[PDB]
Amino acid sequence: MCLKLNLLDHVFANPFMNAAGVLCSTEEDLRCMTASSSGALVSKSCTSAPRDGNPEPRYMAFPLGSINSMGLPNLGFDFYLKYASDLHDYSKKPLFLSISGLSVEENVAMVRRLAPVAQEKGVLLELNLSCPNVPGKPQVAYDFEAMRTYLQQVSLAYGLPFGVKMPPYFDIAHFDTAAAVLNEFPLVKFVTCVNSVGNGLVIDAESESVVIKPKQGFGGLGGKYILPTALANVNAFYRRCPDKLVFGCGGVYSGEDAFLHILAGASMVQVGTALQEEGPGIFTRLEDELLEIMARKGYRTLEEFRGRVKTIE
Amino acid sequence: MCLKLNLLDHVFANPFMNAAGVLCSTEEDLRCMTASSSGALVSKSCTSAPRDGNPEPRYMAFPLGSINSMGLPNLGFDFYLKYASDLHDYSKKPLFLSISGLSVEENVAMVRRLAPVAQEKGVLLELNLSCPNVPGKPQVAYDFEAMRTYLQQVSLAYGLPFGVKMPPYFDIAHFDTAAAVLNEFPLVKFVTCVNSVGNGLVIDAESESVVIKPKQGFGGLGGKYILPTALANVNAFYRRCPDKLVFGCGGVYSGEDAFLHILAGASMVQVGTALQEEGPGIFTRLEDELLEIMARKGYRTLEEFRGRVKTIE
Ligand SMILES: Cc1cc2nc3c(=O)[nH]c(=O)nc-3n(C[C@H](O)[C@H](O)[C@H](O)COP(=O)(O)O)c2cc1C
Ligand SMILES: Cc1cc2nc3c(=O)[nH]c(=O)nc-3n(C[C@H](O)[C@H](O)[C@H](O)COP(=O)(O)O)c2cc1C
Ligand SMILES: O=C(O)c1[nH]c(=O)[nH]c(=O)c1CCc1ccc(F)c(F)c1
Ligand SMILES: O=C(O)c1[nH]c(=O)[nH]c(=O)c1CCc1ccc(F)c(F)c1
Repeated sequence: MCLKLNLLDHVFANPFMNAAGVLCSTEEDLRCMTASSSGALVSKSCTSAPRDGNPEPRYMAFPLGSINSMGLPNLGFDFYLKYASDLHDYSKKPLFLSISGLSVEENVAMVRRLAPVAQEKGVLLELNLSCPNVPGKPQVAYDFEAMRTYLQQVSLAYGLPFGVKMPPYFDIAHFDTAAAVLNEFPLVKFVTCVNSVGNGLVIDAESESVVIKPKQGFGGLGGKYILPTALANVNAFYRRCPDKLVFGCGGVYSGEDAFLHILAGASMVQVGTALQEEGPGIFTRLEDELLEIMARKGYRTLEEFRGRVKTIE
Repeated sequence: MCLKLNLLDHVFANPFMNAAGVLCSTEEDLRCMTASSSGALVSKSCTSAPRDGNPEPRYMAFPLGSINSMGLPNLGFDFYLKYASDLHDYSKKPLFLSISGLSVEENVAMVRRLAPVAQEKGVLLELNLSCPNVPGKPQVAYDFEAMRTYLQQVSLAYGLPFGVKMPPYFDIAHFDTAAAVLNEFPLVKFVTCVNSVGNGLVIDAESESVVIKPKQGFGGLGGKYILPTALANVNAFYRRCPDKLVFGCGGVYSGEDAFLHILAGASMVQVGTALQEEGPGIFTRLEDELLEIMARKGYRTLEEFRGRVKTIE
């Protein structure tokens, strides 16, 4: 009947939103997401200062998904904060703001500024743990001590409920260690699984060439390639973090794919590649498709099946 | 025009072989592989003792690839060593023997006994590092200290050229660290990239159930899902290990997929999922298709294009 839900002290029309980085960089983008049928929107991950990002071409898409090395292009934190404090129409849907500083200190400085606006307006923070490569050290969410420092510092500085955008993991021990880090932080109220599958390489057979210019063609994978990885991550953290929400991201092209995310444990479902390729019309199609699968199955609510994926024996 | 290779002091009719675990567990399997048009074969990764593996269903395939948690079912090392010593017809094609002991000591025990057979008959060792060690620790090749220890102990015990089967990596830092570990070992003459993309989760929408029984449905991914990941790892190790060969594995269904692996740096090209699904006739098709692409492009030999992927600007 209707897909409306309540999370994090906000009401949402439906569980769909963009994935950070897609259709969310400019004021134009944000207004378009706000005008869409999505249940929420999230802004492009920002730095304290504006960034141009990497040389083009830096994104390409294919029948099975996408590759990107954007380089964190963004208008800077002051723009996104202004959008949250003065321009967003909260009557339309909730807003999440994604932050991706290049150091702990930069994150801290952004979150301290965000906190009053969060209190006054209700904007929600998604903290992105992924970053450009620094030779000699791993990405922050793949360095569990660094992750723990980031979260300790942001938690102290911010003081309010927030979420974290996670890269995928591929090892059960890693799921156990990551979730145990996150569970140390009561203010981490949602976990978004997943960011792009890192450092894939698409090659064009005719030209014998990589398809993006930065990083010798290496870039993060999204889309169909990554749905089983995304589901695995959603479910692993759903199981491990019973006091948190999990937001699913990765490989959603249809209401059926959303249904699978929700079965695995997702509360919100984010759409990246498929949104980039189809445009914001996609949200009406996803809603219709999800309601049709629910009706066929007899489900009246998302809660009836969230996390209820069945195991064998 | 030809697909011939000469490497590791062996001659190969073409670069294609099975991926370890597919069509290689029983004498019947190995005889089938030998009868096929493949350029080589590898035996099922073995332990000291026979294993039944995990409960079924433990492998499933779909249009975009496969998922498995087999549990290392195998006939034991003594069977594979007998096949290599007594049964295999080396006039037909070269044989690789894959080992996947559950501790460094089990590996050392096997390679000590393999050595004289390697020396006399020419069987080639593939050591599987994308394998469990202590539960609650990451797989061996995700634990760089453990990986170093396995390589030091097996190199001392074996004393002959061998290769290693690697899981995929997703972070530049890990490519750099892993390749640096491998480059400490002069006896590691080939590197096979990649094993399955770990701990994915396939869910069936109609039944609302995972599709394999072990590990609550979590298992390693193969097939179309993983081709960009496999190409990235092939190229990353090809660039970082200039004194070693790289063998490609992951997402090969066509001659074009194989051509992309070879442009990335692959010497041998291994076929898992697609061989599991299509059967050994696949090798004639892959040879025909790769030759057709070479004819269109005017390439007469594999070396004309191996490693020659172009980057932008
Ligand atoms: C062009 C592009 C830019 C992105 N930028 C960001 C970003 O700024 N912050 C972030 O958290 N994830 C970013 N991502 C990752 C996506 O949010 C999402 O995690 C990933 O694309 C997987 O979802 P999908 O399979 O729906 O594409 C970006 C993805 C794309 C394709
Ligand atoms: C049923 C099955 C069993 C496998 N068993 C092994 C194994 O014993 N040893 C190993 O190194 N890799 C094993 N693998 C991984 C494959 O060798 C290969 O690395 C992976 O399937 C990716 O290649 P693909 O995309 O062609 O399937 C197995 C894969 C499958 C599908
Ligand atoms: O802006 C990006 O390149 C980007 N793309 C993603 O798919 N996810 C992200 O989180 C980001 C921003 C952070 C980031 C910036 C540069 C990278 F090389 C990287 F892998 C991640
Ligand atoms: O026999 C297996 O499950 C297997 N499957 C693969 O796709 N690759 C492998 O190397 C193996 C053997 C090692 C292994 C054994 C148990 C696991 F849970 C696991 F992920 C890997």
